[PDB]
Amino acid sequence: NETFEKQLKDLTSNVKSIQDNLLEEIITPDKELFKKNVSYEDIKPYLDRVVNGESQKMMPWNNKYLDNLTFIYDLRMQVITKHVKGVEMMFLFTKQEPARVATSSYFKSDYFKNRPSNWYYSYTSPDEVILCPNNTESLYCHLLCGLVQRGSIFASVMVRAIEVLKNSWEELCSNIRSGHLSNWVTDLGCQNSVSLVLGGPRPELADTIEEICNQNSWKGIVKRLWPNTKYIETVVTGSMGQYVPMLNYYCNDLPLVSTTYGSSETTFGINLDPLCKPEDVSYTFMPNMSYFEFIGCTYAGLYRMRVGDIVLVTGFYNNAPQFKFVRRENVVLSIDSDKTNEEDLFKAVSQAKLVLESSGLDLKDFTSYADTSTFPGHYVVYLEVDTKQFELDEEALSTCCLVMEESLDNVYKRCRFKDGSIGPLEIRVVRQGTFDSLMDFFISQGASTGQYKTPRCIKSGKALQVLETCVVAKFFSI
Ligand SMILES: Nc1ncnc2c1ncn2[C@@H]1O[C@H](COP(=O)(O)CP(=O)(O)OP(=O)(O)O)[C@@H](O)[C@H]1O
Ligand SMILES: [Mn+2]
Repeated sequence: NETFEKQLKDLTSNVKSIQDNLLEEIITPDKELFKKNVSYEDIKPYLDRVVNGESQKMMPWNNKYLDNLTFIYDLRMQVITKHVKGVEMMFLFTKQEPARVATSSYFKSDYFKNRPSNWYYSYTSPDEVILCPNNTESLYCHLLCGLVQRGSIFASVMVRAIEVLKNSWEELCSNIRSGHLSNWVTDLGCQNSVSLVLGGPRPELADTIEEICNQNSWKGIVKRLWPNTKYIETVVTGSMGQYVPMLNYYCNDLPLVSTTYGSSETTFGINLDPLCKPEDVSYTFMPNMSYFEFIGCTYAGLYRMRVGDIVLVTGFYNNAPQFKFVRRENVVLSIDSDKTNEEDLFKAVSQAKLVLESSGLDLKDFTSYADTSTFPGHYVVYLEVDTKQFELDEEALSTCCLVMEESLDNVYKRCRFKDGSIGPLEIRVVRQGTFDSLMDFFISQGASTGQYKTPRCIKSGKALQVLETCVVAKFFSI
């Protein structure tokens, strides 16, 4: 609207002045002297000092979601309201926690309950289902309410949300008839609210659902159940890019839209161009939460903190700069004097999936592990493949083994070829739904549901045998 456009204009130019005002509002409870004056691994001795007892520098936690997330949600609501019409069922999760937790700090906060409710903040899933500590029951509640409906934080969850429906349909069909939530749903909120949603039986929808679901092709399925949905909202940037092409098969190729970029430290900014395809999607940063200041180059509670993620400038309106996410620092694979990171992995798997694509297969998911047990220590990748023992092509993936190697840095290839520090790259083929079972492992181990993204390197190593157990075959380079 006029007000939204006006505000968006007021955010320009935010480069220095407004960011310095926010910096002053921060500091008080000039900027040159601060710059001449002013990581969590570094802050760990300093940050853990305030946790010294339970059952104090600053006041935890008024930061972030209070003054940040609601603003973002509303503004992006108005953005998609501007770029899309007719919009005037999302998957989010909370688990049992006095500590900062995921986006669940928002769901546990009164900014969520006192949230303005119009459309964007209105959902088909009962709010009791959202906060439900049982995410397995609450997911089924989301999918049942959806089955009756007439995106998420991360993309990695979305496919799983598609996965469950693949293994379960008719149970929902019996549930809508019974008017009761499934007997194995133990949550009071889920049970009650969902039973209320079901209410009277609806065989009319049940039969046509049964007719629609049985189709032999999974191509573009999710778009059929709710055609009126214009767009998907999930992060397709970063590692989550891995999940892009799979959706387009499962969907009608409706737009995949990444609205926001933020970390545990704070929320950074939002994407101002919904017209951006997943690869060019760019996050422009907000001045109010801004620190580290600002300006085609490579680059409250926290002052001059180092974020720990890598971004590049995708361009600008010249009023404010735009940024696309590339890689994250923390994840790295190494043997001797060789650092291989997220974007090198993505490079290699991009080189690899083009080989699989020619053989009549594809790649559902991947992750990595380095084996230091035996010399030479070699790079190991775990692949889960889909056809759109049984059907094994020795050549395709043994080609995929090599095609990843020369895609990586010559550093690796120095320790690989000539000097023998590392041996031939190994690919492990895992059976169906292995990565599904693997994410089930993490959640139960104290990992957020539901904040979930698939790690591309495994240090655990308690999760390692889970992939090992499911390996169908192994293939090597050279
Ligand atoms: N849209 C996006 N694209 C790419 N990366 C993102 C992103 N949004 C958030 N992130 C990254 O993901 C992190 C948010 O949660 P986490 O991934 O669990 C932090 P982490 O340090 O990678 O976890 P770890 O230290 O346990 O491995 C932020 O550090 C941020 O760098
Ligand atoms: Mn990360």
